[PDB]
Amino acid sequence: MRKIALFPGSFDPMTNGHLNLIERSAKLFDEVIIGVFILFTPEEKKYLIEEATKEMPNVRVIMQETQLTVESAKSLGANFLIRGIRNVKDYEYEKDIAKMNQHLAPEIETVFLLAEEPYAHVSSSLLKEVLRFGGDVSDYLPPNIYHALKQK
Amino acid sequence: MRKIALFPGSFDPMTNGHLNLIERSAKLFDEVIIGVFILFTPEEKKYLIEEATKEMPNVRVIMQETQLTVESAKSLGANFLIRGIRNVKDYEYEKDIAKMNQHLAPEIETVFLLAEEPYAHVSSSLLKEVLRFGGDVSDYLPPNIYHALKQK
Amino acid sequence: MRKIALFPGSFDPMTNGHLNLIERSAKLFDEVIIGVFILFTPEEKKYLIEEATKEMPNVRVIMQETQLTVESAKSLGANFLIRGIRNVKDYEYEKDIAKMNQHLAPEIETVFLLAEEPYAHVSSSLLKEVLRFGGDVSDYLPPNIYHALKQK
Amino acid sequence: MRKIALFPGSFDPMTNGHLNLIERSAKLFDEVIIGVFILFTPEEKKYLIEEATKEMPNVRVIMQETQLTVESAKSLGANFLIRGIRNVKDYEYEKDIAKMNQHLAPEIETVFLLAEEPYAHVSSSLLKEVLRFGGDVSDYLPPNIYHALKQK
Amino acid sequence: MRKIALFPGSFDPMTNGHLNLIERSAKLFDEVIIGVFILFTPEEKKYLIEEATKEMPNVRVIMQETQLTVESAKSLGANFLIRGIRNVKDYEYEKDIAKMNQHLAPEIETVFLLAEEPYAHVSSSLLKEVLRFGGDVSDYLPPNIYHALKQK
Amino acid sequence: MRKIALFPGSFDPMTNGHLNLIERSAKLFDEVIIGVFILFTPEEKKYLIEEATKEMPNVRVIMQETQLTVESAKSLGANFLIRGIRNVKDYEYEKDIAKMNQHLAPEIETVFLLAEEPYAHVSSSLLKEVLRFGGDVSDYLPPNIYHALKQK
Repeated sequence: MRKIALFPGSFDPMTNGHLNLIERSAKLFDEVIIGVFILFTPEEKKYLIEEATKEMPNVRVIMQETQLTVESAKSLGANFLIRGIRNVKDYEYEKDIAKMNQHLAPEIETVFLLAEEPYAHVSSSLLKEVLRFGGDVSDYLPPNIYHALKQK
Repeated sequence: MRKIALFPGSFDPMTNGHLNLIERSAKLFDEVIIGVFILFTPEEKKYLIEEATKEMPNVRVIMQETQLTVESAKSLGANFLIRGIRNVKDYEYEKDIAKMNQHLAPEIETVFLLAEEPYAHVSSSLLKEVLRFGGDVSDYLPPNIYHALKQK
Repeated sequence: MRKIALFPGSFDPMTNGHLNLIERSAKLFDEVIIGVFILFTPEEKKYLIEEATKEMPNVRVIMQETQLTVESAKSLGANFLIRGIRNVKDYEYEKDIAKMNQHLAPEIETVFLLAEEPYAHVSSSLLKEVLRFGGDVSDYLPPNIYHALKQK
Repeated sequence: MRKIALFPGSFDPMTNGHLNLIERSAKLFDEVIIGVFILFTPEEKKYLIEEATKEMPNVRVIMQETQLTVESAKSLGANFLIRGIRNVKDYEYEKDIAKMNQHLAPEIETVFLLAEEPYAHVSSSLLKEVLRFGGDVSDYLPPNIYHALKQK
Repeated sequence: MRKIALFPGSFDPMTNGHLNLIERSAKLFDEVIIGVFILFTPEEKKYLIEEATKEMPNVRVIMQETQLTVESAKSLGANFLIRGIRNVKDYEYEKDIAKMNQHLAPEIETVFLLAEEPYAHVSSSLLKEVLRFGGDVSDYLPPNIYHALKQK
Repeated sequence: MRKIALFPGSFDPMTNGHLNLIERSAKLFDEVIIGVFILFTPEEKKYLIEEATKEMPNVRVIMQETQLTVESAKSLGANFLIRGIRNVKDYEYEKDIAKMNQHLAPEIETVFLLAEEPYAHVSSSLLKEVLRFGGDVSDYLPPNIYHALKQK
């Protein structure tokens, strides 16, 4: 029986950090579902994220109208949530979310991987602020996502 | 003489973690005043909080117009501020508030209790997020506050 | 991959926390090896762990001469290491170990689980302090390791 | 590198903690440029900081329309950014900004000074809260800035 | 509960940070016991700490053989434990001790004060290093403990 | 004040982390002293570190016997101490040192640089623990130091 992980996010944008963690968890799980919780209509973000993840066969992308993460995993048979931790702040934020999800769905297990060094300082909020003032963050974004994003 | 503590807060909603701090507080001070700094009306929160804290003879609810916490404790003869710490983030935030409060009113002592480990992950903002999607957090709310909540 | 994990440790003593993390990880991996790195002889240590972990079919105990954890994982065919994080201190210390281990053996993934609430304050060092002053920490140790510790 | 530092921030208001970091900065660099990024008009803000820092011949003030800090530093010929760290939250936040700025302009160094401990708890967020309820925070503000805050 | 608190410690040396927390505690509790857990003589330590605290009438010093703190409290009739927190590492360490103590003796409450910022960086281990090298840390020690120290 | 900095350490071994901070500080100060506070004799250490830093005309290497860092600074004519911060543990530990040093020698300024992220997880204790089990941490040492080390 499959070990299935949901990797939830708003992926606004998907960064090479997300890709990195996705790549690594595809090795750890039978499958990984990227739940994009809904600049781009759902099926544009879906397009980009499938484009970006195309070379990984056990990885699928699903739009999810906003709801309880654990409800979305239950309805997909995902008994695992997979999250990254990049710093102390991230640790405590993720940890509160995991204790809450454990109360809500005790049979679902949150699993953590640490962010890799080139990406540990990268969050979409700082990315977006830098995108907004024109800075070159092209090293932090999958190329499809960078090219799609010039239409600003 | 009486040692009186003010326990300031929003209590939006009051949680079982708030209640646990109040119960532990009530063994430490002669009186605890729950100061509700102002969903519901003033009169409503007042009743609800009173209802939840009714088993505790030395605890009372005094609704407060938004002002400096120290000005409010001064006006009640509360020479102690009582607060909870549940994590490092909360630790550094309460810390800054205590030092500001000490510069404002050096005769007033801030006292801290650590959250009990069942509630150490509970924030009013996370609890509200779960409630809005219909998750069951009834075990983190006073029964009467859980009812008044469903009811609205 | 196929999914075998080494859970390294000194297990002096093994706690209910260790046990908890073993149980959760036996659900994620095909096999999990408990690597006890070296007042019991190792053989006594090995028997006690096995005895505590016996109801778990995909769990194996192995004694290891003190060596590089990654080399030990390589011998056993473990392509994962599994670790617990109980607090910020533990987070930064595991993180340095995981980054080093990944410099040494980049094909091995370190995967993390958060300590659950009852055991988040429990370390073997605090536990040994209590044990040495006669404190009752029997709720924190598996029953056979507690009875065994009494006879010693 | 030339010893020319940019000290960026919004200085609304400028505090004694800002002034202290500027004072210690002026002992370290040949030139320190205070970069004000934009109730107090910018023409006013410039004047107050100029006034507050008049005693330091190697310090000057420039208002910057908001842009990437590395680009403002480039334009002014600064090869150093100086920042202050007042707590763990402030450290992890500045570290991210620093690592991003190094990605954008790896030839600019970020240099850090710790807050002097009388101002380690002071942030404009907190200060402004206290001011607006009329608490006396006069000790945290250069007199010129304070005397000008009153006529609002 | 009766407002009787144990402030435990090795007090080697006792600092002005320790005095500061004792002064603050003596405003809250009917009785504050300084539990000195046992090179000055035990007899010497007792006199030294007694002379430092003499200005406070609801304080008393008791030497104690090393043992579980909650057993010492229970013997002396203390219902509260008073500790100080000076930083994040101190916070996580005291938190673990408090939870363990809560397990051993749930009727005893641990109460926390935050170090006054002048003493936030002062730890006996740091202090002892400086003393060993002859640095002047007279500001950080009750003058009587300092005079006594110059002797030995 | 004169741009003369002491970079204090035991440099056992000096790592590429250290070398990175000396290279960046060599851009900021007129003179950087590597202060080596005392496997290798002092003069062996001296020649290894001089050889590792020889391409910087404004760097020099001075052995010191263990003593208060700030009087070492004062003896050598340094006005600044330069340190690196790699993580939260390290930030709290350096902060206390810097605050004590400021007490002892208020005219000496401590200045911080953040660890560059390939070495952010590298410490003396962890490097030596790996070296003693045979691991290849050659990317982490100046090549001359690593060679000299493989001969002992």
